Formats: sequence, C-alpha cells, structure tokens
Amino acid sequence: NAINPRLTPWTYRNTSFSSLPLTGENPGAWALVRDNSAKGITSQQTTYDPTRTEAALTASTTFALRRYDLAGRALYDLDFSKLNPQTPTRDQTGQITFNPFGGFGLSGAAPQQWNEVKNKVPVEVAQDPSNPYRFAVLLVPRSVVYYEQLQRGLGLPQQRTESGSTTGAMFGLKVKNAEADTAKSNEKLQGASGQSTQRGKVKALKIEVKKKSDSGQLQLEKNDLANAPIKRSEESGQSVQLKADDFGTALSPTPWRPWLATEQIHKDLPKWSASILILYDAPYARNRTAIDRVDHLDPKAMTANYPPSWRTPKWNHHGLWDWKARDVLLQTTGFFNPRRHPEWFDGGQTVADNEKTGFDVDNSENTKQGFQKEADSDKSAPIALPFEAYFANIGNLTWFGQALLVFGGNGHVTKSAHTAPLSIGVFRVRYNATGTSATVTGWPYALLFSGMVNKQTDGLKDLPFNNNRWFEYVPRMAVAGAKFVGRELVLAGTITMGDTATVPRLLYDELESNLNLVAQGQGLLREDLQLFTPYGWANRPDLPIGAWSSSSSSSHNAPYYFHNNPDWQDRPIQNVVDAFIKPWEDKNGKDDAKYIYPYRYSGMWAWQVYNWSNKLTDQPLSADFVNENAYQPNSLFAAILNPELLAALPDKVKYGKENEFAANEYERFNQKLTVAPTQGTNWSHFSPTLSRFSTGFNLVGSVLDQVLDYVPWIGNGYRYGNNHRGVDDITAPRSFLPTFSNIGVGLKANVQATLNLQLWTGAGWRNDKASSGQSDENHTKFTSATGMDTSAGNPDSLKQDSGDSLTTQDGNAIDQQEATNYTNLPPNLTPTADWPNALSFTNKNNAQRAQLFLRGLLGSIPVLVNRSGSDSNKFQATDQKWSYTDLHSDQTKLNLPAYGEVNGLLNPALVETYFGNTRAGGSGSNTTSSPGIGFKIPEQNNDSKATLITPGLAWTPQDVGNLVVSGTTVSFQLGGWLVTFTDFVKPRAGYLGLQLTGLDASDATQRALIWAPRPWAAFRGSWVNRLGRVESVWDLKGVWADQAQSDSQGSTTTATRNALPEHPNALAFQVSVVEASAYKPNSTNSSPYLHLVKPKKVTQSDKLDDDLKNLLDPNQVRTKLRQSFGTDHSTQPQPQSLKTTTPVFGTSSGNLSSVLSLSPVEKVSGWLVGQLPTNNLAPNTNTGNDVVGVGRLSESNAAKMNDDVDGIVRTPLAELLDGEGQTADTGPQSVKFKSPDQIDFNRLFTHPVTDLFDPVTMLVYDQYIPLFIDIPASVNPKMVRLKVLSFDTNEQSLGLRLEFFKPDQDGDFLPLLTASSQGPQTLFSPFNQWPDKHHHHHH
Repeated sequence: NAINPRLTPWTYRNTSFSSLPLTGENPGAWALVRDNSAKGITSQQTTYDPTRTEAALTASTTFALRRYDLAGRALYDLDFSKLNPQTPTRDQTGQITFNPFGGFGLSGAAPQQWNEVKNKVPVEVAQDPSNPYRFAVLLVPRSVVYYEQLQRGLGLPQQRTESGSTTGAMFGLKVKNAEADTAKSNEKLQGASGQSTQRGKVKALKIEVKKKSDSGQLQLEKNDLANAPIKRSEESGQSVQLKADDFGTALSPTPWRPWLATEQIHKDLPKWSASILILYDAPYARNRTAIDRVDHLDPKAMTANYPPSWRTPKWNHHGLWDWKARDVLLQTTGFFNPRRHPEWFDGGQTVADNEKTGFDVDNSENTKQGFQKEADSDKSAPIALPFEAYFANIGNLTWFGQALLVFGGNGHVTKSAHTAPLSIGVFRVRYNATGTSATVTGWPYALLFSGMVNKQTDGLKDLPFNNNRWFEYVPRMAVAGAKFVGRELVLAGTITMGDTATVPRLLYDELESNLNLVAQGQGLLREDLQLFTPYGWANRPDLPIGAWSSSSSSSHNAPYYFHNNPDWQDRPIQNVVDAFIKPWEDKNGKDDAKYIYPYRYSGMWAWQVYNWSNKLTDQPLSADFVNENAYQPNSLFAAILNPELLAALPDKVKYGKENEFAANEYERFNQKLTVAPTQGTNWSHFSPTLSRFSTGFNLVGSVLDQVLDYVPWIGNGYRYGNNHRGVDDITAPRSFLPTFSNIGVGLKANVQATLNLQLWTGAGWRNDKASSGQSDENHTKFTSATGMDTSAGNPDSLKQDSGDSLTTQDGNAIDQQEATNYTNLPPNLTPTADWPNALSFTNKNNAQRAQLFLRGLLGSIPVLVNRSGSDSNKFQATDQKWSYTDLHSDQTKLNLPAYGEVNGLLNPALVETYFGNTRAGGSGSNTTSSPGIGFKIPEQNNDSKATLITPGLAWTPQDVGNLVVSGTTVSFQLGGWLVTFTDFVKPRAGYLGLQLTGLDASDATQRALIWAPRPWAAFRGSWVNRLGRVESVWDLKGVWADQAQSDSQGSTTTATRNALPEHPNALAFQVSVVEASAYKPNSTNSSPYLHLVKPKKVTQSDKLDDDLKNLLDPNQVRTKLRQSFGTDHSTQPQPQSLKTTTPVFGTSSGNLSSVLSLSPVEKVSGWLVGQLPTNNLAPNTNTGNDVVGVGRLSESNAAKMNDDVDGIVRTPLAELLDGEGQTADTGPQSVKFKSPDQIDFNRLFTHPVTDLFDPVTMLVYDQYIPLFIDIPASVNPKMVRLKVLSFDTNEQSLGLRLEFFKPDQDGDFLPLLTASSQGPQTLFSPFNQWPDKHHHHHH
C-alpha cells in the first residue's frame, strides 16, 4: 500500500513549493501531498496551547512526499510518521553502498533522534547536485502548516478617547506637545551675548562631555548631552508616555506575543524546530529508500551570530541625546524598537516601550545617565528569533558543494493582517566530505549585505541600504528564492530598507498639529512611505534637547533650531561660511567640546533623507545615521551572492569591541564612525558576500517617475499617469494630470536661480508674476516667500541679515555687502517638487521612489481624501479642474493638498486614477457611477479634515512567489504582477531592466482575484515553460467562497469603535487638518502654494465625520469601488482556477537606444506617451505591452480552468494539476528489452561482459545494441542507446538502462520507462558462456 489515495498535492505558502521536477540520472518528481480534507486546528475565541495543538494535529492530519516517474505516474509515498527507515551503509572510502538494482546498503538501524522528528511534515525537497540519489528534505511542526487558523492578530494601544480627554487622536495614538521644564531652565545650552540679533568664539552652541580625574570608572563630571530643558507633558497627574501596558495585560485588550519564545523552540528542537533530513532515493532499486541523518535548524544558531548591539535595540550610537530627543517627541527610541517591530521580540508587545534600554536613562543625577548596566532586573529585551519570525525564515533550500543553504520564505506561513514576520538571515547545514557529520549556523542579512555601495547597482542610487559598525540597519526579506543563473547565485524578493518616513523630526510643540508623522514615529502607523507634513519639522533632526529652547525665551532657538524652511537657509558663499562655521570648524576635536554653528540650515524631503538617512555611498559601513528600520518590505530586491564564500564562511561569527555601543557617554562623544576590525575577529570577512544588487529597473529616479506613470493601477486598469500626454498635454502654456511626472505640468522655466537647464515646475507652482504683468518669473523672490503676509512664511520671526544687505551685520574685515539668505528661490516646494539644481527644495527622492514602485504594483499607495462619497459628502467632477487655463487663473481648483498626502506624487491625480470622478462624470451610460470619493480644497473659513485611505486591495509586500530562471533573467510573482529582471545577471545598456505582466481588471474572473480579500491565498506557483515564458497558476475556490460571505455588509465598527479590521492594508491613519486660510495667497505672487501649508492643531472637535472615518476600514472603500464596477450577466459555471502566461516580448522591448540616440527624462516621457492608446474599468487593447514591456494579460494568456488547484506535480515531460491528467510518453512502446531466452545466445552470451561496453562512455557498443533489444525497422537505431548501470566480472552480469532520444538531434537521451515491465532497467546474465548450437529462426 505504497500510495495513500487519501493524500493529494498541496502548496506550502511560505515558498509557493508544491513539487520538485527531477531531470538527469534519477528523474521524475517529488511532490508535497497531504490529507486536504483534514480540518487542521479546530467570534468569542480561545487560546490554543502549543503542545496540545501539535498533538491534536499529529492525530488528525496526514502528510507525505510522493515520488513520481519521468512520465508523471505516482510510484510511492514517504509518510515519515509511518516509514521505518534505516541508515545507509558506507564502503571504506565513506561512499554510500549503492547498486542501481539492489539499491542502498541498509544498516538495520533507524537514524539518530528519528522517533522524535518523524511526526514533522515535509514542506520542501532539494536534490544534491553532486549526488542524484541524495535529497535534503525540510520538515516543520504540523502547527506551522496550520498557524493561520490560530487567528493571532496584533492589536492597538488602548485609547482614553476615540475621535471620528481631547487632542483628536485615533486608534490609541498618544499625542501631546512637549513643554519647557521650568526646574531644568539651567540645562539650556549656552552660546560661544549682545549685538547681532540673528545669530548667537562669537556665536555657536557649546556641548561639553568631560569625565572626573578623581572617582568600573569615570561616573562623569559634565554631560551637556544629558541636558533636557524640554520634557513630556502631564495628563490627569501622570506624564504622557509610551508604555508596554498600553497594549493590555498578557494572559479585553490583549498584547501580541509570539506563540512560542526563541528558548522554547531551542529547548525542544525535535518537536518545534525546522529540520533537514538527508534522504536517499532510487525508485527502480530493491532498497529504494535510506535516511542518513537529521539536522535541526536551531533558532539560537542564528541569534548567536546577531551583532552585539541587537541585545540593546532601544539604544543606538547617538546614545543619551537621541534616546531623550525621541522619548520627549513620543517616538520610539533606538534602531529596532519592539513597538515598531514586536515580531522579533520574545515578549512581543509586552516590551513595546522606550524603557529598560540596557543603559541608564532616568538617574536622579544627569552625570550618572548614559551608563551601561549589569544586573538582571533593568536588562533589555534583545532582538531574538521567536516562532513567527523563525518560521518566516524557513524555506528555499539551495545547495552549493557540501553546503545546504536556507534563505527563508515570504513570511506568509506565520503572518497576521497587522504583523510582518520576514527572513532575517540565512541558515546553513555544512556537511563533511562523506556526509557522516554536519554543522548548523545562521547569519543575519545585516552581516551578509554589510559591503553595500552605490556602484553595485545599475538602478536607483543613494537608497537606504548603508550600515555601520553597530549594524543599526536590519535588512529583512520576503524571499522569492535563491537560484543559480549559469554559475551566478541570485537571491531575490522584497526587502526592508532603512527608515526614511520618520527621519525629519517635528518641533517639540508641533506634535498636536501633525498626528500622522507622530503615529509613524510611535510604532502605531505601520506606513513606511514618507508623508507630506513639513511645516512643523525642525530645520534639522540631529540637535539635542539642550539646543531646542534658549535662555532668551524667544520663538524656538533660531538660527540653530527653528521651523524648517528652505527659503530661510543661508547661502554657502565664502563670507557666510567664514563668519558662522570656520571660527568653530577646527575646534570640534579639542578640549572635550563640540559646536552647533550659527549657520541657518533647512531643506525639504530629499535633503532631510540625504543628510540623516542610511543612504548608500561609495564607502561601506559609513552610515552615521540609521534612523530606524522599515515596518514591512518596501523595495523590490535582487542580489548576486558569492556561493564559494557562503560554503566556506565560519559557523561562529567573532564580533569585536568596535561592534559594541560605548559603555558610557564620554567614550561615545569621542567615537569614530569607522573603526578597524580588531585582531582575531571574522565579522569583516562577510562583507564580500554580495557582489551586485538590483531594485528593479535600471533607471535614474526622474526617469523612473516617467515609467511609474505608464503602470496601470491593478484595481481598475487605469494608469497612474491618467494617460497624460506630457509635453503635448494642455496642463502647460481621455487625459488628466499624472501622478508622478512633472513633464508638461506647470511651466518649463529656464533655471539657475538659487545656486541652460530647462526644467518643468510640476503642479503646485509658486512663480512670481514679475514687474511687467505678462511673463511669469522662472523663480520665487525671497521677498514674496518670507514676508509676514501666525505667518507660514516666517513663524519664528527671523530677519534679513557695493549694494548694502538688510542690516544686522557680523564680524570679519568685509562685515557683509551681500545677504546671508538667497534672493531667487525655486518656484515649487510641494510634494511634486523635483529640482536637480536644488537638493534643498526637492521633495521627490529615490528612497521614496523604490517604495512608490513596490506599492504601485501592489495597488496600495495611500490617497488623501476629505469627501466620503456618501450622499451629502460627495466629490463631483465640477469640484476638479486640470487645464492650464483653469489652473493659472485659480490653482486651488487643482485640489493639491500639499499637506497630509504621500510625499513625491500629485494626490488629485491619484484620486482620479482610483475613483475616476472626472471620467465617470462624462457619460450618460452609467451617469455618476463613480464612488464620489476625493479631496477638495476647503472654501470660506471652513476646515478640511482629511485622512489618508487605501482603495481596499489586499495585496501585501510579502506576496512574493517562487524565483524562476529563463536564460539570463529571473522572475517572480509580486502580488498581481509577474516581475522579470531582464537586465541584472547580464545587464544591457539602454534597457529599462524589468518586464511587468499584470492581472486584467476588465475580465470579471481576473477582477475577482485582484479584489479578493485573501488574494495571495490563491497563488499556486510559477514555472518557466519550454518556450521560456513564465506560467503562473491561481486557485479561485477561496476567492468565490470569500465573495459569498460578507462580514462588513453594513459595518461601521471603525467609525464608532476606533478599531481597525483584520484587512492587511488597514493602517492607523490620523486626521490632517488645514484651515481654508492656508490656501489663500499674499509682492506679485497670488499662489496658494507660495508658503508651506500651515496645519491646524488637532482638538477633539477636529475629528473626522463617521462616514469618512469608516473609509479607514479598507473593505468600505472596496465595497464602493465594486458597486461602481457592478455587472453580473454570468453565463457560468464560474472558473475555479486560472493559468497566466507572460507574452512573447520582442528584441527591442524595453530598449531606449532609439530614443536615447531634450533631456533624457524628456525623451523617455515622449517614448512612453507614444505608447499610449469613460468606463470604470480600463479596456485592455494590448497597446500597453510590447515595446515597453509593461502591461496587463491579454485574454489568450489568461486561461480559465473548470476545476480548483491545491498543488501542481511537474516532471521534465509533464505538468499535472493536482497530480492528475495525461501521463507523458518516454518512447515508442515497440522498443523493449528482449527476454533472455529470446536473445541470440552465440552472438551475445558468449562474450565476457567487458567486451560489450565502452568503459569510458559506459555505453554498450553500437554493434551489440540490436542483440539486447526489440526494435522495429521503422525506428532509427541511433535514437536508442544502452547505458551500463552495473557489471560484475565474477558472476558475468550486466545491468542496462534503455534510453530513447528527444530534441538536440544526435531533454536528450531519456530512460525508456516501457523498456521492461519494471521500468527502464534490467540485469542480463550469465555472460562469458561457451557456445550453444545456433539460435532458432521461426518468427
């Protein structure tokens, strides 16, 4: 009873693995099989004990590995729970005892630690490339397979309000402006005090850190970085503070905790770890099976190699000033705080606060703070590897030599709607030469990717991938796989970049006016995208609390610390630098002091990110700033890795003292960014692992914006560009303004201005009209921008400092004759701003673009709205204008928020892609079919109470399929897009670098999948077909079942209960409030975007209306959009599965050479505009495909199938959906081995065995082939060969395999399965016989 007919194929979600096709010497397939009708783990709810759950699962579920032959016929099952395996014997050289007929030599004994690991279930197989009969089998506990049935979600912090006390906070956000501590007024930093009013030796801020030369050691005498004249505020006696208690007590609000702690898995490795067993397999042999050993992937093998700083992730190398500055601003402290990342903490949310950092943060003496501690009580929670994060890292086996590598999976195995468990590193099982012993290790990706520099990529530069000696950047992946492309090892999937969203730091008294940024910094709002709320930012985020106040008790502490405004910045001319920087510059390394220059700094999004994010440079381990780490994967990622180094690297990482944070504040002050790896360490030996990397396209940022506009939004098929004709559109002096491009938007201005370049302003222009009344200036005068016409242009009341300047002069022998500020400023500082000539005024940036691209494919880019689309609060097409004639006269008709939206895009353009208010409001057939959702500029004295929302698609950045290879390209399914890296392994000049094939929303079946509440639950894997096209299969039974049951039928739970649904893209967004007066302009400048948009401080009364807060439940938006598509004329019986195939792309597809042969951004724009061809769904005409390489599936490439799919069995000759269908042919059936008695005795058995075959080729000589086999005259003898499997000169036996030819023209030679009743092989004997008396001829 070899085949258990109760078991059928299945697909492991973490890797998309169902079967492994086997070619070569031991062909056919291995397939995952299980009892697909078992319920698994079996709304009031209950808590499931792991031990009991696993035991219940062992008794109620059945799993096996099913062996298939080359034709696709099932041979036998290996159910490890019922198998009685034996270890194979070896010979004197340590090689496995093996004969192709007898099989493996068996020892009579089961493997060591067998009966404790036998109940684990197989979820992957990888064939040893150096032994076709050897396989690595990955086994996991049954509980891991059914983990999603436990419904262990992550919850919100308990709120003492609701909105939608006071402050208008939603979803438990703690927000209150910080206040001046009157008892710590002396702790204000002091300058160097008279004449010159705009600056402060002569005028810098002094910071001193000095130790006692008297009375471990040190204990400190003075620590100016401990100073805090500003503190958190009180609410009902107690001070407003982040507490792990906010999530409830562990045993209604329950904190999220891992199902099993790291130590619980470690202490019961046979029961709870993932294990690699070594299996021997030979389906045509007598002893067909043997199991050598089992090796456990102990999570502690990985944690033992974690950088030492990971024991203390609430701390960073900036130490006390940074802990204090973040804590006072109601942010999380350190580089990997448990409030943002509870998945990697054994305590989960029970340790989610800024307390117990492993360093003194609250001593009664300031000079005792910043000290590293021992004890057992106040010791930190370390980055660990608990149940969910550990099993996220289990999958994708890759062999290289004697090393078996485990890269991890996409994290779907243990994911929850609001958690993001991912792969933190790579495990390795390194076997010795004979396979009698092995060693197990894990190394984090932080350590493996530690040599990253800009020149390693052909795509986006300056991306937040840089690191430092402290390993503050923690890259984590949703892994597609690790595949060999020729000899090159390619690792790909999605990755978490360093945090950029919370790099700008708000002024201590600006928190209550900027709730979204506070929420992102707090760990509440799990949004990695940069949001556009700059008015309240501090001019720079790297100043200590001592620099925030001033003994002069004026509006903040300008020029040092003030409201960020690039219009107020000092120009770096020789005299400005000489006066304010140079008298302090060469003193920062003397008598224990550091200085904050009286130089006025400021800049927009690209500038904040350039200076204080972990941007890649040309030098590795050079990130002086690693703000934090992303909540979720937020970039496409592919890396070429050195496999020889992976195979050879040591098991135990030896870190140095250079990797540890300083033991006190004195040593930290006198720290050096780059420090030499110390003697006896090996951590630096891991930096050469990664040789090259990709983030998708091979384009510069501003060119990628053009391509992003060409991409359709998978939700309805409309492009982010809204079919904008670029330079040939009517948005400059069928179509709408684009989301990402500035080309043909606003005016093309001849620039130089600040410090010829023909550049487009984009939407949100603020150009001065000029003293003529006709031609609009190519800039904004500093006069127009900074005037008091409380004031957004100058809230801190700064003043202007040979034609004389504007008084308040300084030192030197020149004293001034030129103003410190610039006179001509760029005419755009809104989110669409892209100034290559001015980093200080640019908002678009590569760190954002890499995210916008990934989110653009998933369809989850947030959109800012203030109209719910309900009858009364509807957005109408009459509310929106786009033509340059309409916009030059009145730019508020554009509905550009320039506050609250996603940075680096045009929000009303995005509103239009999603909701189509303009296009739907332009036809009789439907008429107001649009959901009526949008953002309208507030009128009169009315306020706009806006929120970011997602359109309701449920695709996540962990929706990553298996990695497939085709020529020199690699592909994987990312959400509803099949992504192919055409220019990574072998990059070609002038090629875009990616191919994109998406699901088609115009087809009802594909639309049902695109809009499914669990769309990734449908994925059944990709594979490359014989023609090199990528095929993907989708199961639709779950789509139809989920569509048949609506939980949110008329739900208003988000609006009334201040809670989020279990939708994967439900985010804790906050209200963004702007008064109509902010959109009123000012002297020849009538632009509503002249000043930075000044928001309103949020109070209880500034809450969203219920119908708008209800759109924060993404199913409510989804309901509105599906009503708009609304069509059910179904001919039935409804497709149950779908097979998609990538189209054939031409030789010139993606090639820009013909347009790159007008700036490059302008040429790319025109090329894309030339590739452009009412309704709520865009029709698929197929124009948007070939030439570009970006498009939606044609009808012919999307095959609807009548039955559902759980697993797929593939051999080199057959593809069997659920292991069923037509079985392939290995030959003609008429070609077969002769029976011994039918052989011409004198012509064949008379020879000794060694005469009959070439020992070099191991083939029977052509002259002897017809004597062994029956071959009809119609069949060519060259197509048949006899491979020698065995020979024995003692017994004169000869073991042969009959092989038949296929395509190259003499796969190639394949085993002829129908050769004999038993298969393709047979033993012939005895040879070396004395002659008989002629073979009879009767026929």
